[PDB]
Amino acid sequence: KPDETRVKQFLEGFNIETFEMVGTLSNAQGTFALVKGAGGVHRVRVGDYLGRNDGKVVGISEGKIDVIEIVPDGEGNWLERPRSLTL
Repeated sequence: KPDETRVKQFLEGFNIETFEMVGTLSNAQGTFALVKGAGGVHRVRVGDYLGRNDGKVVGISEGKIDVIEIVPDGEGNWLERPRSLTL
């Protein structure tokens, strides 16, 4: 199930397929995917969201960000769907 409590993030105002993985960044605050989209390059960590379908960032490897989106069944349940952004 989607989390209706949380506040959607900036990058959830945009279509996921418009985004590009342009690399990865690691520093004292952890590991971030570099996601080029919505007018600049964003530092995105696991658990952050991308796109309009509750796309949770679940994997960040050199050259691919794994996302799992959650969309309704129509049937009162929810289905998980992968999205990938590759470098």
